[PDB]
Amino acid sequence: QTDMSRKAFVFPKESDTSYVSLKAPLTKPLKAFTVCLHFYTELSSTRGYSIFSYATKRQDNEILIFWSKDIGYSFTVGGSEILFEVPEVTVAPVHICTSWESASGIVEFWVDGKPRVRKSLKKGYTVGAEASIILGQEQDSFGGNFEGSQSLVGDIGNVNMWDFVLSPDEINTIYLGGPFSPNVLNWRALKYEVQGEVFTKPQLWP
Amino acid sequence: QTDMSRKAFVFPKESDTSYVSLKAPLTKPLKAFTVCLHFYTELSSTRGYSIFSYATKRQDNEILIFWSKDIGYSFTVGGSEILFEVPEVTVAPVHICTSWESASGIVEFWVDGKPRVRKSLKKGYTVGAEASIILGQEQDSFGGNFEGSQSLVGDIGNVNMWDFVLSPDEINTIYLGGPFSPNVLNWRALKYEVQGEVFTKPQLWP
Amino acid sequence: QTDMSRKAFVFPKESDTSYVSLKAPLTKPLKAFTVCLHFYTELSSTRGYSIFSYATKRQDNEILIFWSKDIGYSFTVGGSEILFEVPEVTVAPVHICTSWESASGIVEFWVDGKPRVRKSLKKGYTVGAEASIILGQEQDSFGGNFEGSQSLVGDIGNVNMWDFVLSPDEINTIYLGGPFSPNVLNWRALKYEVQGEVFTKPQLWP
Amino acid sequence: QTDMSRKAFVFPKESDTSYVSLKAPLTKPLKAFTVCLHFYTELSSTRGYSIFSYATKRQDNEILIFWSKDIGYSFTVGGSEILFEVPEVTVAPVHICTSWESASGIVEFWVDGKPRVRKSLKKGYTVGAEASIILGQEQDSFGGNFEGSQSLVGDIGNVNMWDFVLSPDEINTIYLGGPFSPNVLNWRALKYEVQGEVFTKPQLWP
Amino acid sequence: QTDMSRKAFVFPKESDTSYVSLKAPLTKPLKAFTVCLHFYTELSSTRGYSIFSYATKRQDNEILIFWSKDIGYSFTVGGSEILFEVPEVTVAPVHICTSWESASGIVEFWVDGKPRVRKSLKKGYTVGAEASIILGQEQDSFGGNFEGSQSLVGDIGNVNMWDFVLSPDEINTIYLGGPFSPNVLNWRALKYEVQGEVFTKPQLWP
Amino acid sequence: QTDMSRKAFVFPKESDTSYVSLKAPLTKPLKAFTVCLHFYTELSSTRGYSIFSYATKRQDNEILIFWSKDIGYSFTVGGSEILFEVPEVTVAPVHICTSWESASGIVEFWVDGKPRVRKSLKKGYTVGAEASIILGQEQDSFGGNFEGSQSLVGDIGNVNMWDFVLSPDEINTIYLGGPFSPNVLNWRALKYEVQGEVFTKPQLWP
Amino acid sequence: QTDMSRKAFVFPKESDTSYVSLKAPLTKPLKAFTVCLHFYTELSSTRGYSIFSYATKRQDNEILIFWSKDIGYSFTVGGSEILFEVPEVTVAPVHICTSWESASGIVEFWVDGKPRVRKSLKKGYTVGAEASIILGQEQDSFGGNFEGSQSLVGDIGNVNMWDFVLSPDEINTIYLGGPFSPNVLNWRALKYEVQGEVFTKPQLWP
Amino acid sequence: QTDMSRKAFVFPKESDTSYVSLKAPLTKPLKAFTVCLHFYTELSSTRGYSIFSYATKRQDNEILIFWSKDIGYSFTVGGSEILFEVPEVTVAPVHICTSWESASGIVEFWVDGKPRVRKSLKKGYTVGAEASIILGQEQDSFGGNFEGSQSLVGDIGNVNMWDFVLSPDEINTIYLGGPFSPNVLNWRALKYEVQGEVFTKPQLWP
Amino acid sequence: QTDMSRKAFVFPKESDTSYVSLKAPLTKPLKAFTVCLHFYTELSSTRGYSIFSYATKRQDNEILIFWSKDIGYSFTVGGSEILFEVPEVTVAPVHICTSWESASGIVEFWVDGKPRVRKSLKKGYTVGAEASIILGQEQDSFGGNFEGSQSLVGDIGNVNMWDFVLSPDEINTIYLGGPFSPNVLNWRALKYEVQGEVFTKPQLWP
Ligand SMILES: [Ca+2]
Ligand SMILES: [Ca+2]
Ligand SMILES: [Ca+2]
Ligand SMILES: [Ca+2]
Ligand SMILES: [Ca+2]
Ligand SMILES: [Ca+2]
Ligand SMILES: [Ca+2]
Ligand SMILES: [Ca+2]
Ligand SMILES: [Ca+2]
Ligand SMILES: [Ca+2]
Ligand SMILES: [Ca+2]
Ligand SMILES: [Ca+2]
Ligand SMILES: [Ca+2]
Ligand SMILES: [Ca+2]
Ligand SMILES: [Ca+2]
Ligand SMILES: [Ca+2]
Ligand SMILES: [Ca+2]
Ligand SMILES: [Ca+2]
Repeated sequence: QTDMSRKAFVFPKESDTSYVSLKAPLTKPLKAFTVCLHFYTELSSTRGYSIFSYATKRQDNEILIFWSKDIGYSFTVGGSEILFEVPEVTVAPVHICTSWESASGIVEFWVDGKPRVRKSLKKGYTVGAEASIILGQEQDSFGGNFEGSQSLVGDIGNVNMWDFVLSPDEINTIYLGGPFSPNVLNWRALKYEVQGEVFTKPQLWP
Repeated sequence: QTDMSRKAFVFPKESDTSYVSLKAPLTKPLKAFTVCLHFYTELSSTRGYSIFSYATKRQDNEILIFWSKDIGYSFTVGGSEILFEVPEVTVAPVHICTSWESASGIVEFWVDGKPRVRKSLKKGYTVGAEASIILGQEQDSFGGNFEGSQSLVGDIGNVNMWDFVLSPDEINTIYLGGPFSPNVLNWRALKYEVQGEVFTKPQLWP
Repeated sequence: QTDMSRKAFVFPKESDTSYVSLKAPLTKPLKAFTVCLHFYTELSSTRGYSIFSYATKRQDNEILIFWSKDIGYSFTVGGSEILFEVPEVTVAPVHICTSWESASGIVEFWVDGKPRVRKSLKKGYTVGAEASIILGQEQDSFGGNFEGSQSLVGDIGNVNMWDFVLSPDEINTIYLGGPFSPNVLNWRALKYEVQGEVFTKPQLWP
Repeated sequence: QTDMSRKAFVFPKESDTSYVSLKAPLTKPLKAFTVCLHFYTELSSTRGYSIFSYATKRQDNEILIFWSKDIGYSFTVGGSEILFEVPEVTVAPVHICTSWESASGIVEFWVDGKPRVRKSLKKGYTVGAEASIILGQEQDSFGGNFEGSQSLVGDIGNVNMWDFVLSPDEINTIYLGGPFSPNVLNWRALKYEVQGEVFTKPQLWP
Repeated sequence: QTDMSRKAFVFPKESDTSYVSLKAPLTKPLKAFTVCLHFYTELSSTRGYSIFSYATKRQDNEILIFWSKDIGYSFTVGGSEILFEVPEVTVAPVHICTSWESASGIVEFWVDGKPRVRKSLKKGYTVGAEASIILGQEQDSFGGNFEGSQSLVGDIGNVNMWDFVLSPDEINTIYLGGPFSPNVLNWRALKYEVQGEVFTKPQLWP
Repeated sequence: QTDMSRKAFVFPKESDTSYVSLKAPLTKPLKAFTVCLHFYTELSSTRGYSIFSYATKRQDNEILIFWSKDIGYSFTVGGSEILFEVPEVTVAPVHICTSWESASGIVEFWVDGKPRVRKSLKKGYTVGAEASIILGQEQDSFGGNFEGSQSLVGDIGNVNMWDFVLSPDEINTIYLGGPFSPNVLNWRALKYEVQGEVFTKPQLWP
Repeated sequence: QTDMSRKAFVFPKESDTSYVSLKAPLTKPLKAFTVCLHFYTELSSTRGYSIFSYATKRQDNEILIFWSKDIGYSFTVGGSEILFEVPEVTVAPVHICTSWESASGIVEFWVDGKPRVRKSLKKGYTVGAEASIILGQEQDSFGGNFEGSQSLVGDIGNVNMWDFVLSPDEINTIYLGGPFSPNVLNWRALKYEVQGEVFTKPQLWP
Repeated sequence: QTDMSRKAFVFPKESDTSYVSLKAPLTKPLKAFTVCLHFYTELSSTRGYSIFSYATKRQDNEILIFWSKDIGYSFTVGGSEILFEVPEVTVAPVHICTSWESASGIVEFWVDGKPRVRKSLKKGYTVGAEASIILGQEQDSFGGNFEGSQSLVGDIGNVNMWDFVLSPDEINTIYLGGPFSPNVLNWRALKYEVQGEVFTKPQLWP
Repeated sequence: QTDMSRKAFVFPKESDTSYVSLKAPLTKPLKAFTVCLHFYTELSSTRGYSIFSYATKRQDNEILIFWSKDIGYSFTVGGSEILFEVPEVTVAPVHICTSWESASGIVEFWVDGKPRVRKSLKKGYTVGAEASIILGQEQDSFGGNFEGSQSLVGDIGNVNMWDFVLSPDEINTIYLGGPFSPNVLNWRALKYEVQGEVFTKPQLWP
């Protein structure tokens, strides 16, 4: 487990080969989760891109966070998709947190510390534990079949995951940088494998 | 009775069946009132929605606070309506307080701590005591006849009601989160009944 | 009827002449009652004081709520007395309710929404209907013989009286603020007479 | 003398009936004046309205402060007009102070503490002392000939008048709140008569 | 007139010479007032200090707010004094408001948004308008005769004064930082002169 | 069976004759049990009192939960005593659960949802099924020989009994009042007999 | 291998014969370790007790965690002792982690997620791996010479051991119960042997 | 430059030889500064210790932050001292910030985000740039003459220095851990030398 | 070597002859660099201009920073170009820092302390040490062939160059003006030669 504090993966070219695969000690199938990350890309006005790709062997889009061009953030669980439309997008680094819960299907999407309206997705589902988590690519088989037109170009980091819905006050601390302890995926205790053109650099954002 | 402090009702799907009914053991009919609430919805650019629906057996729109698409807040008492145009609407949680006084018919509207101009409505009327108070739906009968195209989708909370017109100083206190004692409807002491897909969650707003 | 909402009687000096007399439209003898009031004084560590003095021509302490120095609340009906010991007192406004029922002699005493243990007093007694109800003084005859060392110095308000025992849920709504209608003594519809140095001011408490 | 402090006149419906007439003690003719007031209305996008209408039997527009649609503040003295163009107008309470000095004809117009450029009007004129001062209406005769399309709808208050030009420092105190003593017309010592549907309510602005 | 917003006067050493003199062009003598301020000092356990000194040529203690060691706040008008005993005192900035009304003599005292019990002082008195208002020192003559053993050491700011008794709602607004307009002494519109070692610094309190 | 839900037995006087006897549908001898209740009394600092008195014809203290002054909860099974000492006691309603298992003699004691340390008592013993269960008194014969100095004065309710050790999770749901189904003694299906001055009143605790 | 998840060893009586012996699948002598556990006991105010006794055939206090009465946690490695003093003790379940590194000799001690100051012990030592690990007793030979005056009475569980110093992040995840993999001694894969009066019960603590 | 982020120096034993020497790229003499650090020690109950020692060849205590037993923090500049008395000290990590300004001599002292009252020290002085900055020891000559009785035993970290007084908002960001850029001494870009028995470890505090 | 602190080269006319030539005492070929500068120009609306032209004998655009009209900053290394689109412009002094690194080709570009996204250029290239560095012109031979339509009109200063990629923290200090030491090209130790109409004046930007 490597401490990635202050460091980001840099995907500086559009390619289908550059990815990092993140390994989770996930012994339990998820009835709920939170995932937070920073990313920074100019693609938003050019095309869509994968922000966070989680696949199980049953389902290649088991959790996917996707920027869809001229629409905004696609969020999907279990192949069902919900849109958090963003009309005005700016070239600045952006922090997101996204939370889903099976018991209600309530999705919380948060951008730069501001909540979106809570929406319903995949009530009663469960996310499988045996999963491939990939940054930089959108995967259509378990660990592969990326499309370069869906790759990330630029930076991603502070990828942190919990198997529970963070409260709003917790997510506020995350955005401010208060202390927290992720229990599914910890940027401060990252297990990862790097493939292709990916560089680790000091994070650009504060 | 339940202390809903820091909690909101989440209405995460469009439906004709999700609602909460709030009980007031109100004895005297209302010659005046104030109602204050937080709500959060993205619908404001899509369609109209009921924020706060108070009906009596004579009158289904006995007090109704309604967002009307491309206009703003619609306020009606005893079935008569006045409008507070909102030319720019922005996706953020909004606090509103509204007061009506029979003796003058003056309606007061405050949004996020700012008053609208005092308008006149239903001078000399009296609001019936035997009431059905419904959140998340607009009712066209005493306890029913909802239209799904008028449901609230999103959050409503801090619902407080007084049988008198609050002064501006009091309303400033409410918005700042000073202490107060609502004497008709009280979030700290709420008696309510839930139907359909409705969930109690930590409030998104401070 | 005068609506005393948000107003309190202020007794800002020690005297034996400042009092207010409250006129009850009461003619049936009380087989039970609840009396609730809010009050605020600095005397509690200095000396005892009358909170609520109800006298009948046969009995000057027919209902008396009395603070007794370094003891607590003294509650007495028909001259008999019981104590609700209070080992620590804090300088904040205090709201009390107390209920007595002849059919059981059970006294309930409630301070700031917390019940005291139920105690037995004057089972089968009756409280006279023709009463002199006085605030600010303790009376040893029908409307007179006040002692300045027993006067309330400070504020008293929200004085409500019922000829029946309120349930705990009702007492909770009294404390928190919700709707209620007293049928013996109503703050919203008070009949009172002021004598001496007494002022009506905005209540300090919410 | 009536203290209207913290109170406003409310004109909640369009009519020619609703007006209030203010009585100045003024004996001397005015060689200079300042008039300051708070008003709040949503009409500014819809039609013109009279803000302040000092009239004399010789001259119905002896001093008139008038909102002209899509133009701004019409300021006229002795029937001669000047405009302070306002290209962007926003629905919020607005404080104005206006000064006229005969010895130079200089008009100072101030809005929310910002000066407009000084303009020349009626140099060497004199404003008649025997005057009818009306709020809520524009008068074309010494006490009448109102027109509904010129009536104020909304709130007006803090109407103070001096027979001299306040300095910028003084006007800054008027806007921010400090101590001042008007000698022609004092809101804290006002003589007025109400006609029609006009109400006195707590001012919405600080 | 300086906008002292977010600034405080810092009195960092004991002296008989560091003071600021606050200028009010007050014409009417005061039948009532409210004064509110923040201050911060460690002296409270060591010795008494003047918080707010208002003197006339007739009366050096016309308004004085004083800390008395091991007693608490001393409030005096016209030389007559009342105490608001503070048995536990903590090393933090403290906001106070205090109100006096001649007509009743009622003194209100508020500390960090909690009211003290209303007390009586100098009923029927009138506070002189020609006044010397000094922060940091205690006057024994008009503008002079300071005692270093009574000087404030530390910070004072947000000094606002009204010539009327603020309601509890208003004071709650003040303490919460709601908008308000002081009509005697305005921190946003302060005219003052500084003598000796006194500095303007960013306020330590929110 | 009477549904005692929301009701408590009230023992408002010290007496040797006020008691209720609860009838158990028990048939097997108890090799284990759990007993849970709320009670409320002021005696704790004044004298001991019997909380729960279970006697078989062989053994008057076959299960006894007893408060002993200056010590705490006496728990006895088969006549043998262990103490869960309580140095700091506060006058508030207290919930307890206590469990015993013959297979190990482990006693679990729980106060207000917090476990005491597990202690050992009467391993291999058997509790008789023919039992007089009495609330309000300590019985020294099968159903009698009460003592005034050991009577409960105050309120006892939610008396539930299981013939097995509840897990911590179950006891947590009991403390939260969740769905639970007792099978030796059931408040929601209570067979009982009332003797002397005992009253049924709404429970004071939530 | 037994998964002891949610279970604790209960030592419910004082004895010198009740112990559980834990078998470590280890051969490498330890240059560093971390040990974590929950325990719950009332002894702390009565006497000291062994929490964790690790003995090699040369050294019976090779690692020992010992509560020292009125002092606190004794920690000793290779027979050298350090104390982490705890002046006041609450009767509650307590989680501790302690780490030692030979290279620096730094001892970390953590109670309920709060670190003690790092201290030095046995720099350059090495702990033998051919070790007997006993819970419930202090051992003065490789498997015996227990003293009942040093036995644990109560509960001990979640006993996990690493041959490396856990980071503060990892320890936070232990205390929060996140995922972790012990490599010397694992509660989820415990190999153990029970002697005397010891029971396996559901853990009382979360 | 070494990024010490999340690392602390550990001084686990008392010695007169363990220190870290910090080098500032500072060439202009300081007219103002801010010093912020975390430290963690148990010595505070037991003896005094140096926290931060800044010497110039003319002046061994040109800046000294010192804990003096029973007194509290000693802050000295140019060899003059002021005390920030601390009556009760608890064993927890403490963050401090301290500021000095020549022009006023105002010292700000901040503990765990709470400001002390501003004090005066060395008005008009200046601090030399030819300086030796040592952690862990108190120095009485430019680089040496330590005392073991004044050494820090424990952890020190997050040492940042500015040549200007940080505003209260800035210091609040430092305490919260918002982004900041030092310009004299920078933990993220630290130039230091380690001497004696000292270790670098992950910081125990968040 | 001249200390140019607070000074700037002023190019007050368009010409093909005004330039200043900067000499780097550089011996190693540059595997990486950072260049930071301030410039101020009106040209941005009107035509492109050379900000910083670095040419080796092989390559007249070995490093060039160029404003390209309507596009933004052209950055080119070894004659290959990447664009940082700037769709909105303000006529103000602008600080840029740009870094390149052969080992990845990653270019960083920073404007007024805000990073652009990292882009790849000239991976594995090497930049010749023996170069002419010209401010005010674009150079198409080694030291000449300037085009007036590409000259800088206005101000250039604070030109600092490093042969390594500054971290974000460092670049932040550069923008804030924290202390730094450039090892290729140092404004505070500049070797330069001036040709044509160029002046040195106090820098307009702070
Ligand atoms: Ca795909
Ligand atoms: Ca896919
Ligand atoms: Ca309807
Ligand atoms: Ca409808
Ligand atoms: Ca009496
Ligand atoms: Ca008496
Ligand atoms: Ca007209
Ligand atoms: Ca006219
Ligand atoms: Ca004096
Ligand atoms: Ca004096
Ligand atoms: Ca007995
Ligand atoms: Ca017995
Ligand atoms: Ca041993
Ligand atoms: Ca031993
Ligand atoms: Ca020294
Ligand atoms: Ca020394
Ligand atoms: Ca070229
Ligand atoms: Ca060219």
